[PDB]
Amino acid sequence: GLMSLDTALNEMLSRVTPLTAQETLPLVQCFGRILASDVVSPLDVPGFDNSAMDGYAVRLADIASGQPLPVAGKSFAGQPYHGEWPAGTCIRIMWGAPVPEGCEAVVMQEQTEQMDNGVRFTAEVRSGQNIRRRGEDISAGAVVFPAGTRLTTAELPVIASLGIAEVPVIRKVRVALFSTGDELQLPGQPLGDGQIYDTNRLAVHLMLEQLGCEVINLGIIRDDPHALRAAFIEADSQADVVISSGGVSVGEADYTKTILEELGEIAFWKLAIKPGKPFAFGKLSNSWFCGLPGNPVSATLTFYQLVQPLLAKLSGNTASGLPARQRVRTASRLKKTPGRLDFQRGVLQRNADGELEVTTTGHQGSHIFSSFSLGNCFIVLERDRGNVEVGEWVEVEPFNALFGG
Amino acid sequence: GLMSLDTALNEMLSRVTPLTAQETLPLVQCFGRILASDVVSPLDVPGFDNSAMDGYAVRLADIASGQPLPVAGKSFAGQPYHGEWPAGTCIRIMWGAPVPEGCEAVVMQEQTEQMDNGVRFTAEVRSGQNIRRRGEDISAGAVVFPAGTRLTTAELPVIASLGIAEVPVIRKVRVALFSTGDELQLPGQPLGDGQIYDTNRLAVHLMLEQLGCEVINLGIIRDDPHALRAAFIEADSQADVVISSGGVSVGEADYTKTILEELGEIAFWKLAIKPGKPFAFGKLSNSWFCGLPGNPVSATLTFYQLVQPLLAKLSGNTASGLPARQRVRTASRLKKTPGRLDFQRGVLQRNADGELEVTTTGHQGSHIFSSFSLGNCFIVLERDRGNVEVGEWVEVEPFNALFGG
Repeated sequence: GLMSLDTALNEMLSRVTPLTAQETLPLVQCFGRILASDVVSPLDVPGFDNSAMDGYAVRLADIASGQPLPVAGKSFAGQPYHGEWPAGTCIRIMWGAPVPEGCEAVVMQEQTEQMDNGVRFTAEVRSGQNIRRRGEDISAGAVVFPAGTRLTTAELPVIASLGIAEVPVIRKVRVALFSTGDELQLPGQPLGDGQIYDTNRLAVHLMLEQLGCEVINLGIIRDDPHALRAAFIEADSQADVVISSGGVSVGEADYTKTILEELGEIAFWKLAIKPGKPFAFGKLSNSWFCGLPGNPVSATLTFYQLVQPLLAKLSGNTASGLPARQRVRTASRLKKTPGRLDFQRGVLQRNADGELEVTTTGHQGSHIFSSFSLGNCFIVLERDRGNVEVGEWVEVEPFNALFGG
Repeated sequence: GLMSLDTALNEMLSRVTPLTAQETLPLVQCFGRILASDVVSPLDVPGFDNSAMDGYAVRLADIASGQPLPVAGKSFAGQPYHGEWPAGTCIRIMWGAPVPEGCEAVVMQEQTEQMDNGVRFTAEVRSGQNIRRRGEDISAGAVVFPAGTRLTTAELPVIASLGIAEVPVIRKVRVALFSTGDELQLPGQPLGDGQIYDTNRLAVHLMLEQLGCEVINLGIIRDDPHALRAAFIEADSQADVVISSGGVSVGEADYTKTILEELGEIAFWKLAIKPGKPFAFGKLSNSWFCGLPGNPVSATLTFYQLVQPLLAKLSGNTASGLPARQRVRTASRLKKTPGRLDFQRGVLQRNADGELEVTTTGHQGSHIFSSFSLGNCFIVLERDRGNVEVGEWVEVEPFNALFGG
């Protein structure tokens, strides 16, 4: 290969600056969006002393007495109790309801014996027991979620529980996309003479949209220097990132390479990876450019391992955009050639002991695309490693939602 | 406890009938959609026999001699070789190029040494070797993807490569959603007297949209028998599933329960799960009803483990809608009470040996929602299990995209 994935990745990310332009949106429209500013809680949580469960609000003296305590009233979720609450009585209280003024403890239903003249308290009652104190979870003025946090079902409902109806989020990353080659036809059109249906562009479009990006699909550009320069000029003026799905040079000498070098500072890398290897990256006037190789498997893997992380950083997200890996045993013999980090496709599954093991999807050649559908993970074989025998330990990276489940 | 998750799940799914209404859409709009009919390939892929690698095309004959055969021709990517093939030579050929008529085998250029007057073929040759036959990848008339398949980046580009521009997909499942309770306020509004901000509805809405459903959010219904009946009537008439985010009875006696029993055949279950337990399920006139408990953690877990799978079946998807589990060691002591299947929240991570282990998120009480954000998985503790000590084996279910994973 030559340059390592790690090097290229580090090179790309170190040059990129996260977006800062922001917009404020209602919570229901924030899924997947990146918080632009810290969320600081405006109130204490919980908001008022409340009951840990359904039972009775009591006072230590009354319990001590020993005689049953008549119910003087109740406290429900929607309506607290503002009655009088005289000595010798207890107050019926529901889970989550505000404890009444003067409440010194709450005992659960199960520890109370119903009596003829009030309720009996069987168990011992400790001071302050089962009373959720206001502010014991989140304190006002506190930072609940930091800027750069990707909003999900885990966070948005918490933000709503604080009374906040909208939050500022980084604007979506805008990505321009196009391919080129008179050999490319649009599905639905007839294939003529060694022609093929354009597929990489569809693949990148789908992935970009699932990643939450705004996509500007310029379609298939005709094989002409002027048409190509025009696409680049418009793409660069409307997006933060411009992606060539295939057709533009990733190293080979041709008119597209000349246009590339004239329009920006682009590097033509040769990565020590498989499948794939070539990749063009650099700065255009107002955007970043990522050039993908023509082979479908190669373009997909390159986009998935290189472009995806660049997009995560640009978005303002302070976390990685790729799944974590884990050590697993292979149930398949794997053909691997030293020299390249090989992202093979595999099938992660539980064996008899509920143990996780990986199997190969089959032929790992880049002449077919079916391994992405047949598998559910990448078997990331180390650069220097050679063939792998059944039973050996191997690193596995599960496919994220782009390839579904 | 009482009824097991498995029983309830089985009960729910066995009564549900997958949707069949369909619509035809361009590929770029099909991510996450369910194929309504099998996709049958209209053409061969590859359309002809081609070379499995760079090398030479030959026939046993010329190789049986054991003499060096001189290069008569060359077959390239889209540049085949046709005409005369001297009964004593071999043809140069490139990976993916069309083998010439009467070609018996392809030989990798590495097993041949150019002998300044011909080509010597080192290792013996096994007929048919390195020849990829037409229809080998996909044969016309063959089923490429079956109905019920969830379309993803793994499938759509394959469909496009066959020249198909659009495919029929099951229509989206329509889901009606609402909550009730004069205690509920809308974030942005002031909180008055034991009132709280509605949060479950936002949670369910977010999850429904990420699951690809069409959401009809009827907001907060006023605490009135007539308003409630009106919401149900309209929800049932527009959706396939109606969900109560909180406020409608899940067992407790009240006017909402009466309206429920009058509008449909609803069962009030008590599941042996934690958090949660209550759940209302049944048939309305033209839709299915799912009633969630008021506690945020309880509603979320119940929706995630019960409603999510029901939606997957209704959608026409022939696969499960929940992630698989795996056996892992705990690095935390876990408090667990026999009697309920406990879906605790945990943090899956790699240790020193690159080994995967789980840690608790902290307090597992349902009085806080932060465990969903702090964790990345559920530690599914068996119903009969008790406390768990560090080092014990435990089942773990990674959070899907609804929560960030």
